[PDB]
Amino acid sequence: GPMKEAKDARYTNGHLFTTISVSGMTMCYACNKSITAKEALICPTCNVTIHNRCKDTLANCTKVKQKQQKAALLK
Ligand SMILES: [Zn+2]
Ligand SMILES: [Zn+2]
Repeated sequence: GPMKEAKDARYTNGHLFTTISVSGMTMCYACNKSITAKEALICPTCNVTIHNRCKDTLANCTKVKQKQQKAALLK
Protein backbone atom coordinates (compact mmCIF):
# COMPACT_ATOMS: atom_id res chain seq x y z
CA GLY A 1 0.00 0.00 0.00
CA PRO A 2 0.95 3.69 -0.42
CA MET A 3 1.02 4.03 3.41
CA LYS A 4 4.80 3.37 3.46
CA GLU A 5 5.00 5.74 6.44
CA ALA A 6 3.27 4.04 9.38
CA LYS A 7 4.10 6.24 12.41
CA ASP A 8 3.50 3.34 14.84
CA ALA A 9 5.74 5.02 17.44
CA ARG A 10 3.35 6.36 20.11
CA TYR A 11 3.71 3.90 22.99
CA THR A 12 5.19 5.17 26.26
CA ASN A 13 4.43 2.12 28.47
CA GLY A 14 2.20 -0.01 26.20
CA HIS A 15 -0.86 2.28 25.89
CA LEU A 16 -1.90 3.93 22.66
CA PHE A 17 -2.40 7.59 23.53
CA THR A 18 -4.59 9.28 20.91
CA THR A 19 -5.33 13.02 20.93
CA ILE A 20 -8.85 13.87 22.11
CA SER A 21 -10.82 17.13 22.36
CA VAL A 22 -11.69 17.69 26.03
CA SER A 23 -14.69 20.06 26.05
CA GLY A 24 -16.30 19.22 29.41
CA MET A 25 -15.62 17.69 32.83
CA THR A 26 -12.32 15.80 32.45
CA MET A 27 -9.68 14.69 35.00
CA CYS A 28 -5.98 13.90 34.55
CA TYR A 29 -5.32 10.26 35.47
CA ALA A 30 -1.71 11.40 35.96
CA CYS A 31 -2.28 14.62 37.96
CA ASN A 32 -5.56 13.57 39.68
CA LYS A 33 -7.04 16.99 38.82
CA SER A 34 -9.37 18.59 36.27
CA ILE A 35 -7.89 18.90 32.76
CA THR A 36 -8.50 22.54 31.80
CA ALA A 37 -7.12 21.91 28.30
CA LYS A 38 -8.57 21.65 24.78
CA GLU A 39 -6.52 18.49 24.08
CA ALA A 40 -5.99 15.31 26.10
CA LEU A 41 -4.89 11.67 25.56
CA ILE A 42 -6.86 8.41 25.89
CA CYS A 43 -5.87 4.72 26.04
CA PRO A 44 -8.45 2.72 24.02
CA THR A 45 -7.60 -0.21 26.34
CA CYS A 46 -7.60 1.41 29.81
CA ASN A 47 -9.84 4.46 29.17
CA VAL A 48 -7.59 7.05 30.88
CA THR A 49 -7.43 10.80 30.24
CA ILE A 50 -4.30 12.97 30.70
CA HIS A 51 -3.03 16.54 30.03
CA ASN A 52 -1.40 15.39 26.75
CA ARG A 53 1.94 15.53 28.56
CA CYS A 54 1.53 13.46 31.74
CA LYS A 55 1.92 10.09 29.96
CA ASP A 56 5.45 9.63 31.28
CA THR A 57 4.08 8.76 34.73
CA LEU A 58 1.26 6.42 33.65
CA ALA A 59 1.99 2.78 34.54
CA ASN A 60 2.22 -0.06 31.98
CA CYS A 61 -0.92 -0.55 29.87
CA THR A 62 -1.60 -3.69 31.96
CA LYS A 63 -1.24 -1.79 35.22
CA VAL A 64 -3.82 0.84 34.18
CA LYS A 65 -6.71 -1.34 33.01
CA GLN A 66 -6.16 -3.21 36.28
CA LYS A 67 -7.87 -0.16 37.80
CA GLN A 68 -9.95 1.11 34.84
CA GLN A 69 -11.97 -2.06 34.13
CA LYS A 70 -15.23 -2.17 36.11
CA ALA A 71 -15.82 -5.72 34.85
CA ALA A 72 -12.87 -7.45 36.55
CA LEU A 73 -12.26 -9.22 39.88
CA LEU A 74 -9.97 -6.35 40.95
CA LYS A 75 -9.99 -7.56 44.58
ZN1 LIG B 1 -2.02 15.72 34.42
ZN1 LIG C 1 -3.89 1.08 28.18
